[PDB]
Amino acid sequence: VLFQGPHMLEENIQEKIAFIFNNLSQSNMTQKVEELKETVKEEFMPWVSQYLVMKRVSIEPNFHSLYSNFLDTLKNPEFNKMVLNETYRNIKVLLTSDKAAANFSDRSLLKNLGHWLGMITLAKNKPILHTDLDVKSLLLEAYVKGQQELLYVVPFVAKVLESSIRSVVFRPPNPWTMAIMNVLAELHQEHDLKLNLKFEIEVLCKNLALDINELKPGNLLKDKDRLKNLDEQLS
Repeated sequence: VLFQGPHMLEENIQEKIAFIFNNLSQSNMTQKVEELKETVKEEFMPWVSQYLVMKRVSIEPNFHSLYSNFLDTLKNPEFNKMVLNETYRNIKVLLTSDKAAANFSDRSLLKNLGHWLGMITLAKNKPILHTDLDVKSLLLEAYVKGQQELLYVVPFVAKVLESSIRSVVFRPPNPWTMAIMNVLAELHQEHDLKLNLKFEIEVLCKNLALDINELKPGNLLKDKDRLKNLDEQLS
């Protein structure tokens, strides 16, 4: 379904996969799950993964609970990792892309993918490995590159951390979750940071049932030695 070629029109595999996820509901879910297994070869699941993440998930955050339930009913761990790896691939296209304040779509895509990321990782009690994505280092990197990168990253990080509440492990006061919240707390009390991002962080705090003044900012934004030698995840 990515780069759909000439031979895939007659049978229209994308048009067939699309029939599964559109008009999907809690009512017809078990019917759609069995239909996916019945009408689509197991060899084609990578393409199904690509269609789900890219064509649906990235522009339908209202449907993420439904799609996450789809994965649950499907019970295909191999397909779940396809989706996860495909989720990381899409996140990186946006992270490594060239940023502007003028393009809103790319930021909404990045957020929705972040929200989805947390719903299939944190909320399912599975960690976001730093080999795939280093969240805390992402914030530190966004700080040195300027407001343009911060505008992309901060709401993105907020959307993935929102799922820690529905997690049994990643809820506060998880050392991993709180380590990130402390860096955001550090960014919050920076005269440089725009007001909307300061507001974004406060919204996130209450969304995690936290008092932003009970957080414990460190001195990571002043560690210029650590700031320069970051493994870059942005452009």
